[PDB]
Amino acid sequence: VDWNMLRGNATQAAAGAYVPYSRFAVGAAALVDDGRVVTGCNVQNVSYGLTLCAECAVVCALHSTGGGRLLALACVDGHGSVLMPCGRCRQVLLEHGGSELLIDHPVRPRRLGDLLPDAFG
Amino acid sequence: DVDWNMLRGNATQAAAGAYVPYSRFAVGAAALVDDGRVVTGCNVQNVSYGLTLCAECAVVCALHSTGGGRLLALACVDGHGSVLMPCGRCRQVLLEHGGSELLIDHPVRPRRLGDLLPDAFG
Amino acid sequence: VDWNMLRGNATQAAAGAYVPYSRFAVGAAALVDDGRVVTGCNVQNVSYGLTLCAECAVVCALHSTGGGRLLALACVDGHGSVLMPCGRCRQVLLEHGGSELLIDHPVRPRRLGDLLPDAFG
Amino acid sequence: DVDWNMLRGNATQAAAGAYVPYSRFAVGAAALVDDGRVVTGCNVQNVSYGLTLCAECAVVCALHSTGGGRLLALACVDGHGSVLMPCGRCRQVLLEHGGSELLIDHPVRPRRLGDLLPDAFG
Ligand SMILES: [Zn+2]
Ligand SMILES: [Zn+2]
Ligand SMILES: [Zn+2]
Ligand SMILES: [Zn+2]
Repeated sequence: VDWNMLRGNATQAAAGAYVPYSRFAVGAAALVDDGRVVTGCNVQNVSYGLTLCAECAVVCALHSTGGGRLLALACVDGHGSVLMPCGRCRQVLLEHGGSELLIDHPVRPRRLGDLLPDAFG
Repeated sequence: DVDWNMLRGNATQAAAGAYVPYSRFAVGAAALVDDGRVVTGCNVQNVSYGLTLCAECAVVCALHSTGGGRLLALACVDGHGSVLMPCGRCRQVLLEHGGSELLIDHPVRPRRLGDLLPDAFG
Repeated sequence: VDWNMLRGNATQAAAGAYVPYSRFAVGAAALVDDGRVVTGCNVQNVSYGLTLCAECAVVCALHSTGGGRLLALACVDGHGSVLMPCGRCRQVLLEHGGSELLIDHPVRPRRLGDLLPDAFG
Repeated sequence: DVDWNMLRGNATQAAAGAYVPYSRFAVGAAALVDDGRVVTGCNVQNVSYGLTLCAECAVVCALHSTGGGRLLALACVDGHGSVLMPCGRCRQVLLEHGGSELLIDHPVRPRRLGDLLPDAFG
């Protein structure tokens, strides 16, 4: 896994964030099991509860570009700092990457199964 | 100015991407953005049903991943290519990115989002 | 429908709002078909997309206190001003009140079916 | 200090309220708040699956409708009374109102929410 590449593509993805309500831009990038890279950014709504996370955008991209399984994902804020997915996104990503999906972390990337142990499903 | 045949067809193709193991109700959507490009989405269900993403939500994500802009028209269809009206959540999400004048495909005549979501919270 | 009563109970409900991220408190109150009144307030989350609307809280209350159908609902901000439900909530409320559910409005209360015409379902 | 028998039973009773016509998978939840009261919730599905509310979300709504406070312990169960682990969304929602030390019922030994959602976004 070229983490520098994934981090770069997530950082570039953060540029597209629609965040007029908090200004907290988030980008995400994932390697798919066919080698391709899909990306996404967050999209807020005036009704905060309808906001879509970057990682949710990544999973939409995954299925809109031929499906498959996610192998690795990096999520960053608009400054390029690595972020941990919210719990909603951990559940969403599990559906498409499983417990062995790697998630970027500033120290060492972690298995999703360790970030969401004994997951509902 | 909108090629609805093109949009409805693209939405129809988009629906084959749907991840819908729980209901098997595929949905695809396609929209024309104000620079002339078309973006598509399909729905993506989750084992926790409440984390399911609509096709129209996927469209809005694709919008912002591909340069942003404003939506001018959108078509939403099921797996059989039958035109669908967006759910209330998608009406509100779409209003954020195309406003009241966003046109929504409809079997008889496209409708303004403003008429599908009047007196919108904002 | 005693709208003054429903507006009062919604206003009182707004006091419980958990809104550290925008400070926009919302309360809601509904008359159920057995005569009882259920209430709710909004609950934000650090991940904005996990925020729960007041009207969502009302529907949870409905089912946690014996189920039934909603006949009328009033939604107000923390100042007691009537608010129109977001689209997500219109879809949610439709499930439990139908097209004929009345929703408070400053001029005249409206049928939900008019606020969400040709609804998905 | 937590009566888990009481919590699990209350969650079990709460699950009979569930609105679940699409999956028929009822869920009930009950939690002890820091003033000693117990709040309950059940899941509520929607025809647009993504608008489904979890029982744990219902609990957090009930928390704030009944005076607010902090959650100390929560039990979540299905319609048969079998203990369930919350979904990722509910883990994040619960973290907001009980923090890492919130205890989650489990068939062998209650777990800290911090262990079910480590390195949480915040
Ligand atoms: Zn997230
Ligand atoms: Zn929708
Ligand atoms: Zn709402
Ligand atoms: Zn849940």
